[PDB]
Amino acid sequence: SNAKLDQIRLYLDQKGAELAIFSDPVTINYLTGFFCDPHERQLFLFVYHDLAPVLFVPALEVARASQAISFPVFGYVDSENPWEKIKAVLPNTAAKTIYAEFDHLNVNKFHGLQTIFSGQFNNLTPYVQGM
Ligand SMILES: [Cl-]
Repeated sequence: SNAKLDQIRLYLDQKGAELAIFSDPVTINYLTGFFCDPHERQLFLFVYHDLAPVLFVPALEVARASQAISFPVFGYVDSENPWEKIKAVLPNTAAKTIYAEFDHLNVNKFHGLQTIFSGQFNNLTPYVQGM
């Protein structure tokens, strides 16, 4: 397992949360060693407290991501709705308590994620700042 993601999973367990969703390319590179500029496209790292983590990227990034990342990586092409695709590829969307990076995630992305996850969202930025 990824040592830094082991620390996130402990944090989630200590907070009684089931899922962290990272969106900031800088945090994602900190955690995984993959750096992305997604432009207008979607980029998320889903760190379940128990399941394998999942990287979600534009299709054009899959090959590069896969060179550095051994856990699941899924892409979406431009003709696909990214929110429907996340729903289609993730093992589980039932988390009751979710952490996300409120200092990076824009309101449109936040609302997008809320069409998939009905759980309560909490701010991850205190954890991120403290690494
Ligand atoms: Cl891992």
